[PDB]
Amino acid sequence: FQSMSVGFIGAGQLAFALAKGFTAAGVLAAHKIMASSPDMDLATVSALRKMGVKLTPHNKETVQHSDVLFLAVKPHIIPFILDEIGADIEDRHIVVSCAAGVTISSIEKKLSAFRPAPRVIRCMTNTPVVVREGATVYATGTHAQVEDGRLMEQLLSSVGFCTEVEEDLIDAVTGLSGSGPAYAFTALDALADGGVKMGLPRRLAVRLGAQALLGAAKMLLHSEQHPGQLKDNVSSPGGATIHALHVLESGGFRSLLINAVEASCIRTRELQSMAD
Amino acid sequence: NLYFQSMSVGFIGAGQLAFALAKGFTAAGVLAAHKIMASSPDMDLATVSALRKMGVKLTPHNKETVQHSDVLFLAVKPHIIPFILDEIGADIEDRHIVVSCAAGVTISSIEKKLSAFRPAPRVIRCMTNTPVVVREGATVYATGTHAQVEDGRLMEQLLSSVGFCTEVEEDLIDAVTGLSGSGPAYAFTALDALADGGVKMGLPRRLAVRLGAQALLGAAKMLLHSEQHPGQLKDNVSSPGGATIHALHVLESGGFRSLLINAVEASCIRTRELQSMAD
Amino acid sequence: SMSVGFIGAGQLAFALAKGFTAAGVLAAHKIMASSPDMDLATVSALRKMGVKLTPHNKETVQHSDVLFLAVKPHIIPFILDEIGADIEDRHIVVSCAAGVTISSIEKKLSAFRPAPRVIRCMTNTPVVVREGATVYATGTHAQVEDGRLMEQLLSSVGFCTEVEEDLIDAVTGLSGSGPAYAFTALDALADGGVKMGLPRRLAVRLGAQALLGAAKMLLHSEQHPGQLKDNVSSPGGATIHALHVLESGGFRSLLINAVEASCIRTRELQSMAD
Amino acid sequence: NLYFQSMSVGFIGAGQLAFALAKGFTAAGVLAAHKIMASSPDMDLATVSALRKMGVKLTPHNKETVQHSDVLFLAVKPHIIPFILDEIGADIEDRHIVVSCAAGVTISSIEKKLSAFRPAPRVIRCMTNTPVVVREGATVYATGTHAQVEDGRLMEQLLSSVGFCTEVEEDLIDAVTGLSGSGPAYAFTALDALADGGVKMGLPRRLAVRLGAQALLGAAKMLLHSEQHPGQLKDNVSSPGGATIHALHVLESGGFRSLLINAVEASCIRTRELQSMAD
Ligand SMILES: O=C(O)C1CCCC1
Ligand SMILES: O=C(O)C1CCCC1
Repeated sequence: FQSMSVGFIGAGQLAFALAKGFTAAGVLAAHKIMASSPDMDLATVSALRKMGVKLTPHNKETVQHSDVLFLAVKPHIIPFILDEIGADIEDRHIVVSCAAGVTISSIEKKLSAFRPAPRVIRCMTNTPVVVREGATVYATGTHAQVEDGRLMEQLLSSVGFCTEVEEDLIDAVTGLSGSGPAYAFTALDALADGGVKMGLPRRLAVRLGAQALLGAAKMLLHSEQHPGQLKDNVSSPGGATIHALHVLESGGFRSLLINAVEASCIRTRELQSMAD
Repeated sequence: NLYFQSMSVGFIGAGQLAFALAKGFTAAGVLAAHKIMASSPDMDLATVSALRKMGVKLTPHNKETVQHSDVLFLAVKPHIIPFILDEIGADIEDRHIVVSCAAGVTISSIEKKLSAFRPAPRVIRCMTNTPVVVREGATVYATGTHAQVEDGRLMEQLLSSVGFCTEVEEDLIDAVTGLSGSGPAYAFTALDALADGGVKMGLPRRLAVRLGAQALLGAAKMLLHSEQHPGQLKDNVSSPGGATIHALHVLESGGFRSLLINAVEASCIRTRELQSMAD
Repeated sequence: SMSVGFIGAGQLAFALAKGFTAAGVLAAHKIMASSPDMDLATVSALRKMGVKLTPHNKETVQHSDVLFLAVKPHIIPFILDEIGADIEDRHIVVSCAAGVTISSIEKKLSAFRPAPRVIRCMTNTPVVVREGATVYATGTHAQVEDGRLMEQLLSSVGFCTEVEEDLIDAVTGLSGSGPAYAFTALDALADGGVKMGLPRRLAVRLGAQALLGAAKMLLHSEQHPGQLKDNVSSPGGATIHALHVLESGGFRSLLINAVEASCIRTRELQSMAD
Repeated sequence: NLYFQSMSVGFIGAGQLAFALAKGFTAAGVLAAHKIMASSPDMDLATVSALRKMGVKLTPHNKETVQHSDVLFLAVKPHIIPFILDEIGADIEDRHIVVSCAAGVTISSIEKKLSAFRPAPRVIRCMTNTPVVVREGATVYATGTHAQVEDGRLMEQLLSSVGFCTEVEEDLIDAVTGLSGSGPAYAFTALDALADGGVKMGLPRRLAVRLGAQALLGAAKMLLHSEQHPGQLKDNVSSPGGATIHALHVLESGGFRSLLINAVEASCIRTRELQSMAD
């Protein structure tokens, strides 16, 4: 539905990523998106502007334009935003919070002081929506209609994986797929360094490592097999791969990724307990 | 709209790599499965049973593969290659392009073996990986002494149908083995561990596996489609004070980057050993 | 015709006065600095510089329009008690002390005269060679010309930009303490040069030149520091081998640890003040 | 500045170093971009597009660069140097000053190759770094057997226009490689990490990169302009009980200093290996 009007409160990386993805998917026209920022001097705002997205310094204007309204500002700004534009949330609005940690309860508490049944959806998505390969989960609020969940899923499915979850899973999702791309970019940078150390040109090492990661991830998604089984299938006895896997194990490679997911999840919980 | 009507492909070996390439080529539409033949000394393999269902011609005799094939993939373990080349060396004809996929095995050693039977064998050395099974492989190749200009181009067209493919100098292939050859196993290990992390924080295992794999897929795709440095893309994910930068700190504190450097180095060095102790 | 004063005549006051006068934005004789111990080395160097000196904080307040507070943070309250009754309409109070909040300064000064004009800044010692890194936050009653004047004064001795006050403790961890990280790194790099056979004097020069040149490349490039690192390291080469050993020691994480530890200690100290 | 009046400069190799030096030299006003020639086997590189846009003459034939040049910089990987010396060695004339920038490659090895062509090749070995592109390089050079006295003076004046430059005995050069040759990469790693630290504590990435870069620049300039020991300047920054000494403790607990010593040693040792891998 290109007839949908979409707003973003916040014109940062995620607003840009989602707007880019939605327009590339054909589901929205760029000029049917409006975004607001208190800082119009950002680079993301210039890219949004170049895309044809409407830009304004007035959050109220984004709200009035919008049918689906994404909250795409830092968690600690969300209560101030709700104070500011709570009076302007209408019954027709679906309010979609993308802020890490921020609970449906806290949003509904603010918005309920104005109209009684604000339709609220909480989502955790990630920057690969920009190439329509995002990972998105969402939870529906108290007054979100069944059609609202399905509309949400349809829209976010256009830019990658999307599924409904209970809200108590979202902080963990944040630690896994929300922060996940950054772990991968770190990994890809390091793998390229290892390629370069062993004699590959940087450009080729970056390409090969990224292609290797894309292909393996795709294999797993399209396989009913355990990742341990796919790992077994790669490594011939006495061979190069199993030697590399040993040195990963000796440094506690697996545990570092578990540490990461946990640290991001826990911090996400602190961002909310800091608020409440 | 690529298709090789004249080309008969054979695999010496019917294991994981031969399966992956034949599945990729057939899914790409570039080869009919019935125009592919694979040989193996063990017809009781699951990969062998899977190639059957695809329609691949199977035989226990490597000489049959060679007689049926124009493009000949050596998909056996490196230490088996010399015995293979001794076995079928007298069956190599002018028409054959021998594509070795064995890790570490040099063009020099293959040409020396085959040249004892017939001069000017056309040899191509290849490092590819298992994601060719989903047409997202990463493949490099190096052309031998007697490989014609059309030979490498033909191999690039074919291997491009199942993922990234480019020509390299042969002395890069051991390093590519360490990076993209072994790379999928690094990723499978990472995805298992990330799923463990998701489970620890309360996600169901199936969802954690799906989300972690989607995250890696999307990130890798972002980088392939971006002109930006992976550090710059990393910067765009992490909000100041946020969850991501906290998690990045704990990766750094464990030397995460150095473990991946360590791995590429270890695989490449083992690959060089596999050769150096062959010859 | 601007009069600048310094409460405290230690390392930071000398650094700023030296930078300001080397910059040509202030005459040394228009600068006054007060100290409870006129026998510090920093006092002699300010004297030799042409700065006016005194042991009366009240004389400095009376002398100047722009008043820098360059004492240790636990002294700021006792300085504000001592001179709060002498702050005039004309005064801009610029606190350089780590952690001390605009709120707490305005509260002490407001007991004597309403609407004190207060600026909080975080700078560092390289202002002495006019390559400092300075941020500042404007107080409740700072006029708009106060901040712009502040940025003009401090841009003459390095980078200067306005920040929200809640960023300043982090800046302290990064560019406030940063020169000490860099001096530690330079000492160690020189040790590495000496171990590999270089004379100490040459190793210190080359290591310092390397860090300066790389810093300037980054400041002047639109590119990411990762991308500039890629450009240094040829495949299989010496640099990528050295980067591996830094990575195996968690080099990056130690620098993150440092910025965090300094920021957290800055927050800790202010909460002890509260 | 009579050295540079009508002096022509050539680059064998058009990679990062050739661009940085060419950009540095032009920005200093010592050479017009049109008086600089560069050769590269692959003109498909980015630096070759950047250089071409500078008004710099490119060519794929190193013999063209040799013919067009007085001072000839060898800016190719160390394993290529003896291959280049064989290619253009008969074209090296008495007028040429051959300035090798390849890490590890010894004056002796270059002179031995070129001495078979003409008896007294003028050879200078150089270790510089990428900040010559903003005229803040760190350069050392050693003069060869047949370099005339003006050659070393000419070399010093040229490289002084893009940063620090001093003559050294050649046996120090591998160590300088480990320190200031590789050093900017250490700084870029450090700056990326400091910026991550700033982001973790709530700073926007852009501001954190700028603040971290300015802190390093200011501290380096401070040390260069001070007669004081680095530890004394460190002491001046740290207030008792304060934030800086707390941060320095955590650096010390991770062996921060030993990592930098490790780095200089590792690069120096790798440089020595790249020399001995040649001869
Ligand atoms: O706080 C953060 O870093 C966002 C939540 C997951 C992705 C970014
Ligand atoms: O081998 C290398 O990496 C070159 C020598 C110093 C910087 C690059």
